[PDB]
Amino acid sequence: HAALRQPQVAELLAEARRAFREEFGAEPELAVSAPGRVNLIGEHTDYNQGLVLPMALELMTVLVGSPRKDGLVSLLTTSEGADEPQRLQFPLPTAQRSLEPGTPRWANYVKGVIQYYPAAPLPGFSAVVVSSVPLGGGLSSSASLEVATYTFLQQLCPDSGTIAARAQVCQQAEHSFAGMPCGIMDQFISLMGQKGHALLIDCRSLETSLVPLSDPKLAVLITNSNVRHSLASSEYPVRRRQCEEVARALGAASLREVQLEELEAARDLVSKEGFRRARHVVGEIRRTAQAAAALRRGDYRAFGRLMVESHRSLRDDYEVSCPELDQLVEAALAVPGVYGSRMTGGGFGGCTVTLLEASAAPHAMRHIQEHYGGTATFYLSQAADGAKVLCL
Ligand SMILES: O=C1CCCC2=C1C1(CCCCC1)N=C(Nc1nc3ccccc3o1)N2
Ligand SMILES: COc1ccc(Cl)cc1C(=O)NCC(C)C
Ligand SMILES: OC[C@H]1O[C@@H](O)[C@H](O)[C@@H](O)[C@H]1O
Repeated sequence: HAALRQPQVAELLAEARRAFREEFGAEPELAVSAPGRVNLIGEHTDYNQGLVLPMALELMTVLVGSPRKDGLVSLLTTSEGADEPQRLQFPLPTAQRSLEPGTPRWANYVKGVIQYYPAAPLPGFSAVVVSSVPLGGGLSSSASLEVATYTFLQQLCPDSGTIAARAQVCQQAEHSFAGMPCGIMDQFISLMGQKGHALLIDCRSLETSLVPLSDPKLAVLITNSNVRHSLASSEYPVRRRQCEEVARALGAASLREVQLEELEAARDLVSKEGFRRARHVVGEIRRTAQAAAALRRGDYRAFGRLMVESHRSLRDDYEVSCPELDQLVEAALAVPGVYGSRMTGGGFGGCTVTLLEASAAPHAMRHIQEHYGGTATFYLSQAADGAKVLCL
């Protein structure tokens, strides 16, 4: 019932630096950091060209390294949650032959970003990877590694592209090398986050707004279920297809073009579950605009309430909650000074996010732990920076 230590850039850097020296026998030339994410509201909207309101966490992936002249990639990772081996080497992909996904799984993230990095000539490199983002804990560890990877290749061989194009590369890596067809959000927030700000992302226009998210009377409590049902992986692409079918059945480019009136009128042209999936998306996009508005004018109570409506939508219409998250939500909402709680991320496990009076975070943690049928993990994050570079 205490908030886990969040090591700062400087300490994770020192750790990666010590590790790099031991493994390669020379100080690294470069250092990058990219954070994980919590989504405040706007779940399953991103691949629906909707609105998302994520913020970057203090939890991050650091990567320290050095260019090589031999064209090969040598990786070590210190994240002992990672799958064996901790070390991998492979040559740069060529016109002739490409990197392929395999073992160990953690390296597929680096391989994917390197495969789709759009700027030549990319040299080989030696790199240590360290992370505070809990691996597959539903705060976008993978996106943090993809974006850190991207940030590092930029030092090797500058791109000339947009922030969104870089996110799209990281997302391609997730799709093709991790086999998780994610939307743009996790990569976008990891690139674009700013200390003290949530990032409203229009996943249609790709417009973004840094929204002041700084009142030291309020806190954001992340609770890890420490659970991940197999459906988190298998049912994610099912939701995407269901959403896509409902949009085909309505002549819509996306569910962003569809309001509840239109959707109710066409009840006959879609499945019982189709209609339910779409009802959530439509309502979640509305609720994200509403939450954005509420945040600007300082209406924490309206914001918390919209969080509770997003969770109910996710649990009943989208059906991507699970008993553990349901339990952590009802627990959190029973604590004086809690304005709202919801599952965040893909669903079927992972974390909940809770907005509450800062002075209440301690009591919230005691009560959620006591009421949780398993063992919950706690972080208290303010909004944090996106991808950063330190020359060494
Ligand atoms: O199996 C899954 C299924 C879906 C979620 C996904 C996990 C694994 C796969 C590889 C190892 C264990 C968990 N890891 C990623 N993220 C990740 N971020 C990292 C940062 C530094 C080092 C390693 C990292 O692995 N999340
Ligand atoms: C998610 O955060 C908010 C949601 C709504 C409103 Cl009106 C204010 C905040 C805020 O200023 N939190 C302070 C910091 C802990 C993010
Ligand atoms: O809001 C649901 C979200 O699920 C995340 O886990 C995925 O990485 C995002 O792209 C978004 O679809």
